[PDB]
Amino acid sequence: FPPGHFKDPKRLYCKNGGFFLRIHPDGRVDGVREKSDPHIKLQLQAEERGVVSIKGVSANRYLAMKEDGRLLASKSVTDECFFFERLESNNYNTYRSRKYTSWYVALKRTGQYKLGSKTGPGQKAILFLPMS
Ligand SMILES: CO[C@@H]1O[C@@H](C(=O)O)[C@@H](O[C@H]2O[C@H](CO)[C@@H](O)[C@H](OS(=O)(=O)O)[C@H]2NS(=O)(=O)O)[C@H](O)[C@H]1OS(=O)(=O)O
Repeated sequence: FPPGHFKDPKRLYCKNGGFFLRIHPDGRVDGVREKSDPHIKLQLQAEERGVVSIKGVSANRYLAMKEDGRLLASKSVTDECFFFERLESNNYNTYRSRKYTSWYVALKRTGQYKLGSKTGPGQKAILFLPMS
């Protein structure tokens, strides 16, 4: 990924229903289709080669996957906030937990997050297009 991918804030558009990933100041995570929603502007940070954290800019919190597969957002970049970022077949990205290595960040067609343990590499739910 080129430097601009990290420098410019992104909205993460999920292929599964067209929901943008939304991170809230209370720690909640969900999805919304409205592009002007104030809590869908995210910052991708290169933590290591191929590894990112995902910060909700307004929320001032980082996306975390918990040990039971839930998505929340933390004030600090804990070990639950590191994700392998990978490019898939139609140029959407996936985000796989560095801690729970079989589980992906994902949104259901209902607009709520999909439990990590119910995700998989071939699901539409795990595909996100970073948009400006
Ligand atoms: C092609 O897109 C995937 O498959 C869709 C589908 O099978 O209709 C759709 O899946 C959602 O609806 C189906 C049918 O009701 C559910 O079986 C599925 O739940 S499940 O994955 O837990 O079994 C449900 N997936 S969800 O939206 O992620 O909750 C969906 O557009 C795509 O599903 S996928 O799992 O993201 O690939």
